[PDB]
Order: sequence, then C-alpha cells, then structure tokens
Amino acid sequence: ASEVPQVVSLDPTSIPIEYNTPIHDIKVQVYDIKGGCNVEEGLTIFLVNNPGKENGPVKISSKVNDKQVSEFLKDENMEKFNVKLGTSKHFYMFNDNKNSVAVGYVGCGSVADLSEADMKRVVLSLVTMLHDNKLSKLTVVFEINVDKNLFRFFLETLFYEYMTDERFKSTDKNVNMEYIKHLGVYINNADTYKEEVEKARVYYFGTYYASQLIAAPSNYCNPVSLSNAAVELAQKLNLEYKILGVKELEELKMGAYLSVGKGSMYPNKFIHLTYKSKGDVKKKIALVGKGITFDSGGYNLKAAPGSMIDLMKFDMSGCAAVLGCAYCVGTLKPENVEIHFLSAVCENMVSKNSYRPGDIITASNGKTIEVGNTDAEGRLTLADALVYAEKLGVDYIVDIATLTGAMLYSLGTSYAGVFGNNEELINKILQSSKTSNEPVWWLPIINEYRATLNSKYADINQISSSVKASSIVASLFLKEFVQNTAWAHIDIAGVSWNFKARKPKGFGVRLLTEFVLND
Amino acid sequence: ASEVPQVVSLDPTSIPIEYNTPIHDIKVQVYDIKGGCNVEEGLTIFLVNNPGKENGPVKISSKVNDKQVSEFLKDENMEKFNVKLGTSKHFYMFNDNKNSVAVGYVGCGSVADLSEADMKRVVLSLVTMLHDNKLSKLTVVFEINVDKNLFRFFLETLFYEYMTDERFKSTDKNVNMEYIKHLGVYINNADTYKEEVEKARVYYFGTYYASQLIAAPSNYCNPVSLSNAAVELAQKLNLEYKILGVKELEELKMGAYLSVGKGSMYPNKFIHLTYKSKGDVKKKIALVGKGITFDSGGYNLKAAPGSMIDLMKFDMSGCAAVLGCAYCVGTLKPENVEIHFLSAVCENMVSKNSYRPGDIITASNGKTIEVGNTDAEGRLTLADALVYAEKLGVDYIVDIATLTGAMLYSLGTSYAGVFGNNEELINKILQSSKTSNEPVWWLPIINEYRATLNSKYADINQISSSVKASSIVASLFLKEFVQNTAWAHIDIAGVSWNFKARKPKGFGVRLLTEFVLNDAL
Amino acid sequence: ASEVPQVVSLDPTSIPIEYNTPIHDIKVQVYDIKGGCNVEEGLTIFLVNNPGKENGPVKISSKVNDKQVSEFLKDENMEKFNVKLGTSKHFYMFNDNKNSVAVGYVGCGSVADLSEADMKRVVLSLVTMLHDNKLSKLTVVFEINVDKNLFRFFLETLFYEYMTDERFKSEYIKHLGVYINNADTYKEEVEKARVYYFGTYYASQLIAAPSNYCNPVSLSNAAVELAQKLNLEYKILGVKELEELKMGAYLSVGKGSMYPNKFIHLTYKSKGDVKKKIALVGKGITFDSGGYNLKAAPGSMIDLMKFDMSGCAAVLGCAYCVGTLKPENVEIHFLSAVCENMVSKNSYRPGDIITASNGKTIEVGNTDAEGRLTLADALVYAEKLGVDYIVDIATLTGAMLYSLGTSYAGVFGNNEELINKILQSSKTSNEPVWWLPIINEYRATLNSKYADINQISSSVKASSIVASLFLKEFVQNTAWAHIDIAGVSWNFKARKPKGFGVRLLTEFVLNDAL
Ligand SMILES: O=C(CNc1ccccc1)N[C@@H](C(=O)NO)c1ccc(-c2cc(F)c(F)c(F)c2)cc1
Ligand SMILES: O=C(CNc1ccccc1)N[C@@H](C(=O)NO)c1ccc(-c2cc(F)c(F)c(F)c2)cc1
Ligand SMILES: O=C(CNc1ccccc1)N[C@@H](C(=O)NO)c1ccc(-c2cc(F)c(F)c(F)c2)cc1
Ligand code: NA
Ligand code: NA
Ligand SMILES: [Zn+2]
Ligand SMILES: [Zn+2]
Ligand SMILES: [Zn+2]
Ligand SMILES: [Zn+2]
Ligand SMILES: [Zn+2]
Ligand SMILES: [Zn+2]
Repeated sequence: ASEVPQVVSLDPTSIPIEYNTPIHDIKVQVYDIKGGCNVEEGLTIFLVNNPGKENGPVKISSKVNDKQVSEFLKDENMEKFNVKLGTSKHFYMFNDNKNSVAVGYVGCGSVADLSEADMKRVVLSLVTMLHDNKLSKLTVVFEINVDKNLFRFFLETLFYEYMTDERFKSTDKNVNMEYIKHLGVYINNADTYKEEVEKARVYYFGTYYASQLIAAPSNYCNPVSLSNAAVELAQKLNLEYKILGVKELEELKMGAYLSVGKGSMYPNKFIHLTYKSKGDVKKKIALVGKGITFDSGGYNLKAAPGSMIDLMKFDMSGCAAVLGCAYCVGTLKPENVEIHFLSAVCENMVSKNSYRPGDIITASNGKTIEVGNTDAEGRLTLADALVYAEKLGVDYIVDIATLTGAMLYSLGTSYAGVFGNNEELINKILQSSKTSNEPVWWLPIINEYRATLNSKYADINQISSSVKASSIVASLFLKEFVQNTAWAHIDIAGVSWNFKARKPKGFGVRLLTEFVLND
Repeated sequence: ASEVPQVVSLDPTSIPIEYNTPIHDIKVQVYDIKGGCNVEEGLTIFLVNNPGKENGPVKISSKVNDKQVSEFLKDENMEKFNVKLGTSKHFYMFNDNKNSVAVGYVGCGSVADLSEADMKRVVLSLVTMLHDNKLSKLTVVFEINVDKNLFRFFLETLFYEYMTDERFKSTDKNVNMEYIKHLGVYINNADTYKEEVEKARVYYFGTYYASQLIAAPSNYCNPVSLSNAAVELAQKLNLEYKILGVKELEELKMGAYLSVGKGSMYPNKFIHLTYKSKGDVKKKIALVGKGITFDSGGYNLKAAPGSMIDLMKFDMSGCAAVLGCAYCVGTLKPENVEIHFLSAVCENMVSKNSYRPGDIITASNGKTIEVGNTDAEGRLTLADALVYAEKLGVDYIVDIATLTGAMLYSLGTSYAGVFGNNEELINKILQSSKTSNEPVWWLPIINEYRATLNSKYADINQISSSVKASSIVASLFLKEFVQNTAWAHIDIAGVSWNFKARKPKGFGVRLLTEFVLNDAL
Repeated sequence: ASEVPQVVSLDPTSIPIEYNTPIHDIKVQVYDIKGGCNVEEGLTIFLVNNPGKENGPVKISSKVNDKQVSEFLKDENMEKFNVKLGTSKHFYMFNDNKNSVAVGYVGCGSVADLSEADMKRVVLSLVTMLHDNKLSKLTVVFEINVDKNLFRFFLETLFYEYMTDERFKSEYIKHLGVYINNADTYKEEVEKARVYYFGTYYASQLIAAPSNYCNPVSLSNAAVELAQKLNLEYKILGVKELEELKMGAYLSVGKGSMYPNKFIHLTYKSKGDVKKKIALVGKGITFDSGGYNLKAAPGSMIDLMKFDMSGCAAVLGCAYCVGTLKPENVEIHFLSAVCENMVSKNSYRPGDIITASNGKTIEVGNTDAEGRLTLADALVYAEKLGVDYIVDIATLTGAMLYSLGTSYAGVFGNNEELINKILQSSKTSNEPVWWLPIINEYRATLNSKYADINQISSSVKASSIVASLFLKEFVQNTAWAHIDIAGVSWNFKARKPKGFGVRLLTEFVLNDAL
C-alpha cells in the first residue's frame, strides 16, 4: 500500500468501500410452487404474463394456502387488471388468521420468453414497490418460465437495483430507507434453482463493487487509492498481488503507459492480481482492464460540446470490471485455472509535465508510436498492459475498456462490442454474454484500415489519418501489441454508464466471471 | 551544455541528429554532354522536353557512345512516348559490352523554362524510379536548358527528397532501402556547372538539418535539447556561441519572452551563434528565428476545430532555418560579413505557472504589453529577440517565423510572405528568393491598423481589437521593437510543413544563405 | 426598363436615387495663404502638425487679418492644445467686427506627409464639427503639405463623409473656403473632386439600398436611367438573350431567385478616334444568401450581403465620372451580370455541373462561391468585345479580410503592365490596392473528376488566389486584372459603404489606360 498524495489536508486518501451491504443480510428461502404459497407478513408479489394476448388479463394459477387470499385472487377479481409489462398493483386484505397481508403483482407482458431488458423492467417495477414501504419481507411467486441463468439474473438485478449507494451523502441521507431482512421465492422445480441463489449474491456484489469504484469520483478514486483498494481486495480474498510503481515500470520500458501519466500528481500504479487453482492448472487467462481514473483529454482537452468531461471518472470502468471479476473468482474458487487480473492505472491530466500531441514514445515491445491525440490515451496504456500480459505466457488475453465514444453510434448503450484475433475465443465471449445476460456483439477488425496507422517517422501512429471508425482503428492498434496469443477486446464505452438512472452498471463483471467459470 | 530535465527516465535527453547522411556518400561526377554519354551500369535517365509541342514526342538529342542503346533510342521507337511533365518510362537492353543496362526518361513538358514547382515535379518522378530499385548508380542527362541556380536547385531537391529520415523508426525500418553510390550528370558547358555540386550538397544538408530539428517531436526537441544541438553545431563549425539562461535573461529584462516560457518544465534558452569573416567586416547581420518547440496555445489552448495542435512541434521552424543557415554560412565561409544567429527558444504550455490572458508584461526595451491571447506567443518572444538584435549594432535584422495561420489564406503553402521597414532590404530578400528558388511575396505593413493595438492600460496590446489581417498586425507589433535599423520579417507559417508528404520543407535555409552570400560579394 | 415583380403590393419597385445633393450647392473658393487669412464668418479650421514632437503643441503659422482672432491664435494660447492626429478644438468668439465666428484646429500628427488613412481621420474630425454646428461657411487653412492628388482626396472625402443618406428615413454649409500655399495649382482639383464625390456617393447609394429595393430588375433599371442622363449607349440583356448566349454559369446562380437575371452593358465612346478599348466588369449579386450553402456559420454576416453588388456599383459610379468628364480616344464598356443568389425549389445545388458560355463545364463545389460563376460568363462576354484591357472588380473572397484586411484591396492579373497601371491609379486616386500573385502551382486543385474544371479547391485555403486562377480560365488572350474588394467595400465602424473603386477605376481610364 502506498500513500496517496494530497494538495490540501481535506483531500481524501482512500476510496470508501462497503463490503457488508444490507443485501448480504437478506435471508433467501426458495419454495416449490407445488406446495402452495403461504401469504403472511411483508409483501407478496406474483409475476404474471398472458402469452399471445397483448395487455391480457391477470390470472393467478398458483395454489395459495389461505381461503381469504384465494378468494381475493380469484379470476373474476383479477381479470379487471392486465399483464402489461412493468405494470403493477398492490392489494390489501385479511388472511385466515385475521392478520392483514399485502399482496400484488407485476405484469410480465405477453412474450413467454423475457429478454434481459424485459426482465430488468420487471425488476425495476418490483423495486419501486420496495421503496417508500417499510417491509420486513418480500415474497416473489414466479408464474412465468425462466431458465436457471435468467432466474439468477433476476436475483442479481433485484439485489443491485435495490441497493442504494450513500457513501458520499452526509447531510442528505435518506432517513426512511429500510431494507427487507427476508426474501421468499416460489418457483416450479425449486430444487433446481436453489444453487443459483448464492451465485447471484456473489455476482451482485462483484457488480456492485465495480459500481462503487466507478461512482467514486476522481479525487477519491485516483491511481494510488484504486491500486490500494485492489491490494485490500486481494488480501481479503487471499489472492496474490503485485503493484508495480514507476521505477519498475521504467525498468520494463513501459513508455506508452508512462507517458499518459506524466502530467498527473498521482504516480502510475500497475495492478497485477493472481488467482491460482489448488489443482493442476489446465488454462491460464489474462484479464486486462483500462484504468484511467480521470480522463481530461490531456492537451487535447475535452472541451468540445458533448465531450462530457464531467463523467470521466468512469474511464476506469474496465479496471473495475476486472476487479469485480476478481471478487467473484476469488469467492467461487474455480478449479484448473490460473487468472491474472491486470490494469495499467493512471490519470490523464494537463500540466507542464504532460505528454504532448506529436510526441513519439516507445512501448515496452520496442515499437515507437507517434501520438496524434492525447485523448486517445486508453490504447496507449493498454498497449503496454498487453505486452506485459503476453509475457505471462497465457492461453487467452481478454481486455475490457471504455475505449471509444463511437461505440454509442454503433451499438449504443445496451450492447458492448467485442473484437479479436481468434474466432474460438470470440465465440467463448459470446457464449459468456448469453449465460451472464450481459449483451455483447461481435464487431470486425478490418485490416484495410491498418495502412492509415502508418507513421512517416515512428513505427506506428496512435490514431488514424482518415478513418472515423475509431473502435475498429483502436482494435487494429491494440492488435499490434499481441504477437501470438488468442486475444479479444471488449469496448464498453457505450454500456458502462446508466444515463437514465445517473449511476454505473458495473458492466462486464458477470460476463468475465462466466467466461472464467465456463472454461 | 545543459542537462535536459526529465519527468520519467524514459524521456529523451537529446535530439538524434544524422550529420553524415547516405547522400554524402554519393560520388558525383559532371561530364560535358558534347563528348557523348556512356551507358554502362545502373539507371540512365534523360531529362527531355519538346518546346512548343503540347504533349509532343520524346526525341533524344545527345550522342550515346553505344551502338545498341543508340538503336533503342532512335526516334521511331521513342515516338510512342511523350514529354508530359512528370511522366517517366523505363527501358531494359544489352549494351555493346553485352551487359544489361537500364535507361529511361522524365518528361519536362513543352515550356522551355521550368519554374521551381515544375522542377520539383521532375525530381519527384526521378525519385520514384530510385525507390524500390536496388541501383548502384544513377546517370542524369540534361536535354533541357537550366541556368546555374536551377541546376543547383535540381541537385538540392533531388538530395532532399531522396533522403529518408528513419531516426524514430525501430521495428519498422524499410528493410529494402538502398542508396545509389554514384551520381553521373551529363550537361552542356559542364565546367560552369561543376561548382554547383558541392554548393548543392551544402544547401541540401542545411535544409535537411533544419528538417531534422523540425520533424523531431517536442519531447525530443525542447528548449534545452535544441539549444544543446545549436552548441554542438557551433563547435563543429568553429562558430562563436553563447546560450543565455534564465538568470541572464532576467538581468536583460526579457520579460515578454520569459512570460511565454513560465508554464514550461524546460527553462528558456536564448541561442546566439556568430560567424565572423577573417578580413574587413563590411556588413553586420542578425538572423532571428522563432523558436517555440511546442505551442499548445497556453491558456488560450488550441482546442478549436482546425487548430492542428498535433503539428505544433513545427513552431520552431524559424529557429531551424536560422541554424540551417548557420551550417551553410559556417561551411561556405563568406568574406566581409559578421552574422549573428539568434533564437529565443521556449515552450508554450498550460500550468499553474503559465502566464495568463490579460497579464501585462514588460519587454526588454521597457515597453509594457497587454497580453490579449496567450496563443499569440511568437511575437512576444520575437519582441525581446529583436531588442537584443538591435543592441548588437547591425546593418540588417531579418526574422523568420511560423507566425500567423492567416498566411494560409493569403499566400497559401507555396509562397512565404515578407514584411519590412526598408525597401532596399526587402528587395535583397526578394532577390535571394529568386536565386534560392524559395518563393517569397512582399506584403504591406498597413499603418492604419496600428491604432487597433492601443491599450487602455499598457503601452501596447499584443493583438488587435478589431483587425483580422493578423499577419499584418503581428508585423506592426514587431515593428515597435526595432527603433532605427533596417528590418524584414518573413512569415513562413504556411510554407514550413509539406502537408501532402507529411514532412517539413526546411524552408528558408537556402533563402537566408543566398541573402548572406549575395551581400558578402 | 422592365417591371419589378412584387410579392405584396408594398414591395418597392425602384431604388430611390438622389442626384442633386446639398454638396452640389456648396460654393468653393481657394485662396493663397500669402496675404493673410480673413476670418469673417462661420467656422475656420487650421490643419496643423508638429514634426518630431509627437503629440506636440499646436502652433499657428499663418497671418490672420483679424486682431481678435490673431490674439486667440497666439502661441501662448494654442500650446494648451496638441496635434495628436484627429484631435480638435473650436471656440466661438467675436471678431474685429463683433461678428460671431468659430475658430479651431484639427491635429495632423507628427509626420510631414499624410497617408490617405491619416487624411480620412483628419476629415472625420472636421465633419464631426460640421454635423454639430449650424454654419453657413467652413474655411480650412492648410498648414500641412498636400500634393494635388491628396488635396482632391481631401475634398472628395470631406464631401462624401459630410453627405448623409436619408432616403430610407420617414442645414448644410453654403460656402467652403480653402487657404493653401501655391493655391492656383490646386484650383482645377475642385470640380474634379465634386465629380468623384458623386460617383462615389452614387455607388454608395446603390450599395446601401437594401435587397428588397435593389434587386436585379431595379438595379439594371437604375443603370438605364443613368445612361440616359449621361447620353451613354445602353443594353440590358434578359434571360432569353442570356440563354441564347449560353451563359449557363451566370444563369445557374440566379435560378432560385424571383427576379430574372439582368446583364447590364453601358458604353462610353469618345468623340474622336478610339485608340484604347476597355471593359470594366463589376460583380453584381444584389443579395447573397449563399444558396443551399446557406450563410449560417457564425460570422458569415448574412445581414450585410446586400453589399455583394459593390463591384457593379463601383463600375456604374465610374460610368458617371467617365460620362461626365468625357475622356478622349477611348471606348469603355461597363458590364455587370446582375442576379440574386437564393434558396428555393428552383435553385442550383452543390454538385451541379453547369456549362459556361465558352463551353467549359464547371462542377459546383459550393453555391456560396457564386461570384466567380457570374464573372466567368461576364469575362467571356467582355473578351468577345475585342478590348485591350479587361478589369473586373468584385466582393469575391472573405479571405481578403485575413490577407490585406479592411484598408487595401488586392489586385491579381495576367499582365504585369496592366497591373502596374492599376497600381498607379491606386496612387493617384488614393484608393489603396496591393498586388497579390496568381500562383500556378495551385491550378491542379481545380481539376475536376467529372467536369472540365472545379469551381472551388478542395485543399488550398488561399481562396483569393484560387478564385483568380478560376477566373483566368475564362480570359484567353487579353490583358486582364481582377480587383478583390471583399475586405474594403463596407465601412464597419461607420455602418455604411465606402463606394470603393469608383475613383480608382476613373483614374485608370483617364490617365493610365491611354
Ligand atoms: O472516442 C473518442 C473520440 N470520438 C468520439 C467521442 C464521442 C462520441 C463519438 C466519437 N474519445 C474517447 C476517449 O476519450 N478515450 O480515452 C471517448 C469519448 C467519449 C466516450 C463516451 C462515453 C459515454 F458513456 C458516452 F455516453 C459518450 F457519449 C461518450 C468514451 C470514450
Ligand atoms: O494565426 C493564428 C490564429 N489562428 C489562425 C488564424 C487564421 C488561420 C489559421 C489559424 N495562430 C498562430 C499561432 O498560434 N502563432 O503562435 C498560428 C496558427 C496556425 C498556424 C498554422 C500552420 C500551418 F502549417 C497550417 F496549415 C495551419 F492551418 C495553421 C500557424 C500559426
Ligand atoms: O470567401 C468566401 C469563402 N468563405 C470565407 C473564407 C475565408 C474567410 C471568410 C469567409 N465566401 C465569400 C462569398 O460568399 N462570395 O460570394 C465571401 C464571404 C465573406 C465576405 C466578407 C465580407 C466582409 F465585408 C467581411 F467583413 C467578411 F468577414 C466577409 C466576402 C465574400
Ligand atoms: Na471512479
Ligand atoms: Na521539432
Ligand atoms: Zn479515455
Ligand atoms: Zn481519452
Ligand atoms: Zn506559435
Ligand atoms: Zn500560438
Ligand atoms: Zn457568396
Ligand atoms: Zn458572394
């Protein structure tokens, strides 16, 4: 652990992190629907659809073990309500023991198989029922068909959206915010879904941990404090760790990564965590996250309208996903694998000491690079991280990065893009996207654009002379720093931030963990 | 001379410079064309035109001392080819010694007298024939008429365009790059052209030396490393030299120049080299180059669309031209002159320490200046350099500077602009432009605009309140720092960088050298 | 005369023109300073400098034949005032006859020879006193040195700046006295100055007239009226004739306007043998919206674009001076392809390929580069006349503001002798111009993939030079010059036209052409 430099004594010296969240105190119980539902304290919510009948009526099919509640939920009373996706109603009544109970439903539409986006809308409606209501228990009755992965995603998303991050509130903490202590779930074939519960709780926290790092502003979350947080995480999980400082980075000749950080008051810190299975290692994987804790753009300052310099604390979202994956992997302990979690962390600032547009810098593999724009800093840091990763001798290198704003014009805010030099690895990532329910789309590395990276003076240009397809150009540049290892690159610039809710998504934690686990 | 400060240990501490270039290893021989051409080895190229005939046929006039090549070059076999400017052809054949030779031509058009731009196109086509062909020797046969200056220009341009700067390549060096070892030239009245060969070689390196400094990026070429390179050049040439550091600049009260450099991690360095002739000194000249090794714009940051911040390593092109001229002058050693080569070198950066828009700063002649835009920094450094130059007691002061982007809208990328306070000196610059074949156009210093530099609080404003003709306004500002000396100002902002080829031109080395040489004779 | 189309009945159908101005009623007398200055009525202003002593004191050299005013003008009183250029004071007092007179000075700085810009500043300070005092007479005493041309420029500028254009709103002195050393040599400049003033003011009236008043129909109608008043030959070519002449570049620009294109051709021809023939071509865009390349960028000044016919205006003001002064042995053609560049379903588009009257196909790269298209067909028309010189004058390129600015126009040409004649006309008219090059290396950037030539360059930012290269393609074998007045036409500080070019072109015709 290194000391965080301060300008004034009021500058923070660590990222506040909540490990023991209220979600972790919730006791989860799963019951089979065949035994009927007991309707007692708290709120009991039925998830109901009506296939093929758009905005069709609500009908409750499950057996309910209360005559009063069964009478309330008969078809004649329920048919006045409809299943329109995201719609909900609350019910009040006295049960057979003369206790008042609260019941309701969330509409799940008319399409038998819900997409991750549909299921998220269902969860958001459920969370509105949890907020502003002091409940000790929620019970959820599944009258829809979900596979095991989608059941886990429901739980992960519920936990994540319910959790409210108050680390930076002082005088404006929500004085009414209370969390349930119990969650009941009724589902058909419950025994087959029970193994998903604790996996969902792990995936939730890896994702929420990533969100905590992302949302932490750049005065709290800087290269020293972020690498310190990684050390503490490794200590908690018994992972091996190494933080490389400037002197070691100079010895490794990491000139592209070091140049980006020249202008910052925070020394560069390179994170290397390692998980190794106890048994024979059958696969070795390097996960590389882009870790720019604030991106001002440098001398190519983000001053253009719409460049959103105020959100650029999120430019370490890739590092956060890799560290959240380390939480999940260190918790779940997969066998037969060795995983390296890597991030070349730095901050891109304006200073007398900053690198300049036009500088020619030398990466750790000897390639000279002409810098065309100091705001294309992520690919420079990743170049040196990829050289480092390939020296580890791994089977797969996967990097994840908020690399190019063009991602918003190609895939938008819902799907990440994956690029790579190896179809088998790309297909493994796409399969992990399916089982994590974090959507990714394969995009091409178009070799015809490579000539636009030819530099008159250096071995290569950082940016293209003509091509505006920057996500593809960036991938061509990165490809030059992986010589003979299967490699894939996930550009999460469009999917990292939830603009409607003004908070991170923690995108990539579950994708990467499913990738490690399914291998 | 001074230690280059570093942020990380990987930051470079000197500019790589190649002094012996492959061009210098080319042995050049000039033969009179009257004796006929020998065609034995390598590539032999005829420079051919057809005066008055639009796109007329190739017709070879020279005698060729080989029966086989003469048969190939007969009019009947050449009439399928035309002399269109820049067109070229290659021929393969066996000579009388049964050795395979390569022969060809480059078309020089139908207009007997070629401009500098025309000759450049001819040379560029020649260079394409040298690339991707591993040849030991090139022979050029002039079947066009060129004067001595244009023959020298041909060689200088050939040398400059042929040379490839690989200083910053490591893993991507051209594995196939081979240079000729011999250059043969056949020309009429060869004895009068032989003296141009070594002059062309000197002018080539002065221009290529300037290009090397310009193309070197701002992490390599900073105020300390550039002034160190100037000392090393002065030492090799036996020039007197002095580098003024911050404490001496403070004692000289160089407050405009020092303000520009406040925001940089590199201390300001003022270059002063001197060439002095052995005999009676009849003329004393100060050459002043703008030397901003990187121009971020300062707090008036180059953030507007079209502001090319990524190219601003070229903002010391004027300094580079002056040092390239020092090489040529120190090598050719003219008589009757003393030449001072000056540059107020610094870097324009954004920092807690930078000067601010609105600051009022005091120049070394006591004039107070209101800073209106920190990106108008060149005229500030030049103001103090001009005060220094006039204190030397010279006959002429000439400054050269990448000063105003408006130059691209006035003269464009081919012609530099010259402004000045003295008609005789302006005419001497124009004559040097003609004999150097570096084009310059005289532009006016329009005194009506001077009132727009009136400041409410300081003695003068740095920038105009209303006038958009910024090349003229900048000249008017500079004019305030020359009190009673003949002075001219050459704005090379539009001509310094070759946008098509993505490389410097080294513009001004030959212009300034011709200026010195013509005034010395 | 053609009928001006209207959208509503309130749209104007002619340009109001004032021919008889109050300036024409001023009686001018020039007296030699030797013998002393009489100070009897009105306002008397001394033009005074102080060479070497910058902002030095005012000192009056002339004898004044009034004892009271002489006391006022004593060195001890005048040294409280200084000669900083444009500074002025004037006081009211009783002269020896107990008549109220006003006496004062305008500072002329510390340089002995005033430039045209310095003299404008002097005149502006003089006019400020004329606008703020009810006066029957002004007397100006020259204690500075002016040559004959600068003296005439002084009078022209005084008349022009003093005149106030009130045509769109809903007392002048009657006498001007001038005391100057060697007065007899200056007397012939007075009525020349009055002619040059009105030609310049006439051009100013056409320029300042808004585009609803001054459109292609009403401007060509005004040109006919001028020709009739001056006994010039005249011809207005309409769309049917323009189509028969195949002027496809000019007609394309006007396609989107509600006003039909009108080509003005006036002719002055000397009574004696014609020894020199000259065509003067003025750009006449009565409003330049930019077309589909609309003037929407910050700083594109769409609200000022009524001035895009300033070249035509100068050519017509020149026709006034020439028809009035009647030079011998010359025939002069005054030409303008007048139209309006508008946005409509009917406009030409960026990318259109159009065919000029000499058969050249042109690829339109920007509809706001419309002036060179109209000038292209005008130059083909001019060369068919068989003239010795073609001079065009045009508000062509905004790049002039970045090259020479608002004070000097640029001249380009294909013939050095003709360029030097224009520069000499600039010296004697005191309308400054600077010679700029036509750089042949840029010509390749006008090579079009599909048409014979591009209208604009894709790569070269030296737009004034590229525009000249384009125009040169439409002059085959005639001495030709092109004067770009885009930067000098409008006086931004005073919010009015300059009428730039009228006097320059007249001096060229009178003195330098033949
Ligand atoms: O890609 C570029 C330059 N071209 C470009 C920029 C913006 C839009 C289209 C093209 N610059 C990147 C950078 O600075 N990398 O270091 C960058 C810039 C922006 C975002 C981002 C993230 C978000 F969440 C957004 F909602 C968003 F609009 C943009 C990510 C990376
Ligand atoms: O003139 C200005 C104000 N801006 C401006 C105005 C009008 C037109 C263009 C820019 N700023 C100067 C500066 O910053 N001086 O210190 C400067 C700025 C740019 C270039 C340059 C060089 C080139 F080779 C170019 F191709 C180019 F477009 C611009 C030179 C000097
Ligand atoms: O030159 C162009 C191309 N654009 C452009 C390029 C470089 C710089 C500025 C504009 N467009 C011309 C046009 O539209 N011709 O038809 C045009 C445009 C503007 C003015 C004008 C007149 C004034 F009096 C001004 F004060 C002024 F700022 C501009 C004249 C001609
Ligand atoms: Na953060
Ligand atoms: Na450089
Ligand atoms: Zn970034
Ligand atoms: Zn960036
Ligand atoms: Zn600069
Ligand atoms: Zn600048
Ligand atoms: Zn226009
Ligand atoms: Zn126009």
